[PDB]
Amino acid sequence: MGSITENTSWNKEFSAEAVNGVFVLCKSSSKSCATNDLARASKEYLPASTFKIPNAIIGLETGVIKNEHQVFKWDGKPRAMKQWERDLTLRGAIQVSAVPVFQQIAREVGEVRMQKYLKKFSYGNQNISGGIDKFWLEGQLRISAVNQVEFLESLYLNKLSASKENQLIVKEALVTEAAPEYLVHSKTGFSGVGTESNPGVAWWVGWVEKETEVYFFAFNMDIDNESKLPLRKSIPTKIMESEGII
Amino acid sequence: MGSITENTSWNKEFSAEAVNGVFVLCKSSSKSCATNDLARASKEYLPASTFKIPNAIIGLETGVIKNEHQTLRGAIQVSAVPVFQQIAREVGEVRMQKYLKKFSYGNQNISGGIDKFWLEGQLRISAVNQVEFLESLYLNKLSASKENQLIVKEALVTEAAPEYLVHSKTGFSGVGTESNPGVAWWVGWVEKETEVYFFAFNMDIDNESKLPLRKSIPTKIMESEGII
Ligand SMILES: *C(=O)[C@](NC(=O)[C@H](C(=O)O)c1ccc(O)cc1)(OC)[C@@H]1N=C(C(=O)O)C(=C)CO1
Ligand SMILES: *C(=O)[C@](NC(=O)[C@H](C(=O)O)c1ccc(O)cc1)(OC)[C@@H]1N=C(C(=O)O)C(=C)CO1
Repeated sequence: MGSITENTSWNKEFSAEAVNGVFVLCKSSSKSCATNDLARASKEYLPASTFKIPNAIIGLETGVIKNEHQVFKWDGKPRAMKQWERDLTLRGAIQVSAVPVFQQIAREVGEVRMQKYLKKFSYGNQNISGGIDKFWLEGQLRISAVNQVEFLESLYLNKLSASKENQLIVKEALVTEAAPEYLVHSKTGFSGVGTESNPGVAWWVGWVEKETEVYFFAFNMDIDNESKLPLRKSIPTKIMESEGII
Repeated sequence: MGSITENTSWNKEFSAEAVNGVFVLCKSSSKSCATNDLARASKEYLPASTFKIPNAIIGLETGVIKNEHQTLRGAIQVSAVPVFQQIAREVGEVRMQKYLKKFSYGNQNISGGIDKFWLEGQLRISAVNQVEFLESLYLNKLSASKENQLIVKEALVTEAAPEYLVHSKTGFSGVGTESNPGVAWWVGWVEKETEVYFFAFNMDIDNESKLPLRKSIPTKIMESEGII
């Protein structure tokens, strides 16, 4: 990505909560990014829900998802989470990480096309093995904070191998905070509580569009208890708040 | 839209603030609308700042505007009036006039200065015409590229929530004259779950202190309706 510099100051936010994780921030572009840990910044973790971003783009590119206004009909059958038991729009499905909607999209896309696009997007290790509808939920797919940032930058610039149209559609679906001075696009992820001495990973990736400047970020941390999720946003938020970004 | 129904009960929020104005709320699924006053819903007023929406679309379509990053959202949000007066100048009266006709925007009267006709000129548009215009935008049905309509749609985002996204733009023609108060606007649409709500609000105004009401009143109505 060119270069990545360490920023020891941000570490306090991690120690305070006794959290092991990383934060990567890049101003203007991925040419110059700062982080609190050079090693972890490029370490690859299961993307979990953050994979819904590329999954949505591929869905539109392949025609599997007709257009930005397609409704994902609930068939009445029981779903893992109550917030998924109802019809959903693309933005709706992304915001609540509606697994079954994205699993149906993945199956329709198929393994050959999914592989092809992850290669075009240089998405992490590009490993989709272990089942077309769950590789990003419990498979071998892995991606780093640095790679996430590069991927989001391409999206922001409409440089991914997809129509500008489809890229714009997904970007609007990722808006999570709007303010007169800045628009925030982001996506959270959580692999789970993990196994015996093998914690899961929690994510928060996205970018902030200001008046004349854009900031790209990616955050991930280890986690063994779901009651820790709040940290996934507070730490990065507290940091970006410190930089005057948000 | 498909139909409109008058509901005088909303006048509640209007009397409370002692304000003369109208609110138009349309449900996309049922294609039906509701308003506290049918007559004023069709009354056409100066679009003011709300004109930036069609303005921005025309600017991109005519190439006068680089791209969403040129940023456009900054141009529509972080004031800078001269910025859009620039775009209008470059667009020209011939093209500008052509797009408003394609858009079926108000009375399509752009006389009195190609760079201020929407601020003090003869251009007039009703609340109903605003929601119809915004619906065409939402459906990418305006005579412009989908890409440009999408760019403008995101630039107009003013509130994001897990369950909904609000797109909107305010308007203000000034305190006006004596028995001729100015007009304040708040138009936009809300994407709430799988439903879409288009809205248009305007009120007579002679004091900038009451300016906050253009958002305040419509917001209370959409809350009581469980929109936002
Ligand atoms: C996305 O990250 C999320 N969870 C998972 O993808 C994850 C998995 O299967 O890998 C999971 C699934 C079910 C569980 O009971 C626990 C973990 O949903 C697709 C979602 N994202 C969250 C987040 O904000 O990070 C959540 C708190 C809940 O899961
Ligand atoms: C419209 O947005 C604009 N500005 C205002 O109306 C602004 C406001 O209400 O927020 C305001 C209010 C009271 C004041 O005394 C001064 C300003 O007015 C038309 C203006 N118009 C633009 C345009 O392109 O039409 C702009 C780019 C900037 O804002």
